[PDB]
Amino acid sequence: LSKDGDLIVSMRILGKKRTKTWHKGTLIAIQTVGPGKKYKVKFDNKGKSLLSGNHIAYDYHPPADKLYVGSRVVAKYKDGNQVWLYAGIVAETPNVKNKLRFLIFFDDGYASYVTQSELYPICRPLKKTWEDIEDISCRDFIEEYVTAYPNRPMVLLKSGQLIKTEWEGTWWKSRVEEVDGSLVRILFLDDKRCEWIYRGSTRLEPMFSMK
Amino acid sequence: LSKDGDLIVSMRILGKKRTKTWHKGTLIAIQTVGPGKKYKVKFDNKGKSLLSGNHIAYDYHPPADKLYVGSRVVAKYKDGNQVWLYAGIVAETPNVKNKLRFLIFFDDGYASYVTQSELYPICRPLKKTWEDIEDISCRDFIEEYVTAYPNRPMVLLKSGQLIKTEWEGTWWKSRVEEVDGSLVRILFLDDKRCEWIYRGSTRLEPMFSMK
Ligand SMILES: CN1C[C@H](Nc2nc3cc[nH]c3c(=O)n2C)C[C@H](c2ccccc2)C1
Ligand SMILES: CN1C[C@H](Nc2nc3cc[nH]c3c(=O)n2C)C[C@H](c2ccccc2)C1
Repeated sequence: LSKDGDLIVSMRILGKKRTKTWHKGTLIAIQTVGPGKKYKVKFDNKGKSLLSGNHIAYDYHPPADKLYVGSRVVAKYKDGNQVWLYAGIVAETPNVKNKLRFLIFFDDGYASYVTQSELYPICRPLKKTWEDIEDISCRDFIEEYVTAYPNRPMVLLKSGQLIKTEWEGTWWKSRVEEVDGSLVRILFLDDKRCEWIYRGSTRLEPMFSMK
Repeated sequence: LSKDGDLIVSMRILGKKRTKTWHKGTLIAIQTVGPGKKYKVKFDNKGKSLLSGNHIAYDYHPPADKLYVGSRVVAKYKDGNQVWLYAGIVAETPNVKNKLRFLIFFDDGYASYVTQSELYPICRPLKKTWEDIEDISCRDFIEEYVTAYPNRPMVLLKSGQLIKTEWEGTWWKSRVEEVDGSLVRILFLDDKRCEWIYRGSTRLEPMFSMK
């Protein structure tokens, strides 16, 4: 083979490394594997991988109209000075409440608002898009979320409010610093760490109790 | 069965999640699979996994006089405020030149110096400790390094030195800001990012060019 749909050897493409971050390279071969095909990527950053269609993504930003709740995407994550690419699911499309942004639920349970220009469409997602989410607890939340979807139980929080927030099986004293749409920035008082958290997460005590 | 050496059911343990970070939990079972045992971990946070012995670690910091170049460990990784647990290989043990710290080569190719109180020992490492490193470029680097060991080819670098440093397939104009033992802090100029890098890495042009 040399083409499969719009996947064509020598094209630029994004590929998921075994580390779970995604990296730019070139599609150097396509390979038939039984019923379907696999896609061989040579990474700009030196390695090579033979990948299924749901572990590559196009090197362009999608049009924010083909994005729906449940869409499989790769999104930029800004860990301070570095920027990484990581997979997730579109949880919210742009609107007035979220200030015309996309809410992304990443495959490791993190959540963040991003713009169309920080997103890449996965080439061949699965029919049920959450089924290649490796972490089972995250996969299950996504499946419940997308299935209930328009239903989205959240907790009302106000800046300064004192609550307990879960982290690593412990409940910690914390304070609400800020609310941005469906997220809340939480300050943990013991170690002064901050963390953005979906307002429907049971890690927030008022959400834990409501349930 | 409920015992295997000092792996005993109801003990506290660290287990490796499918996201590649490690989390505290409880050993709730031991299961025979093929020729060996797997270990069922219920995580403090949420979730359960049936893990092989090299994907669990003890809850305590190891006796410094038990750690060697090649030891398979879990180390604390500090993103400023956040702390994660991530698997790696001891590349150096404490000495005068490294300010009595352990140098850790993590499984995703990062390197940092840590103290004994930031380490946890993997319960059942492979005979060749690198053989469960998933990223093949990192694996091959660590095999060569551990196999070559007291041989430690590095480049010498001075504060202020201008060099090219690789990042994602591109060589960027950069500067040596700091030397700390076997690591150097590089300032990428085009976009101002700082990054710690092992002085034996071929991402440093002088090393890439060493012959
Ligand atoms: C998306 N994902 C975000 C992770 N960061 C994060 N995950 C959770 C989950 C709950 N809370 C937090 C939280 O606060 N943070 C900061 C870091 C991760 C990463 C993987 C590999 C290389 C660099 C980065 C990428
Ligand atoms: C050890 N590993 C380090 C990664 N960070 C990193 N890796 C490389 C590789 C070359 N250069 C850098 C570099 O500069 N950084 C900052 C982040 C990663 C992580 C995974 C999941 C959740 C939070 C964190 C842990």
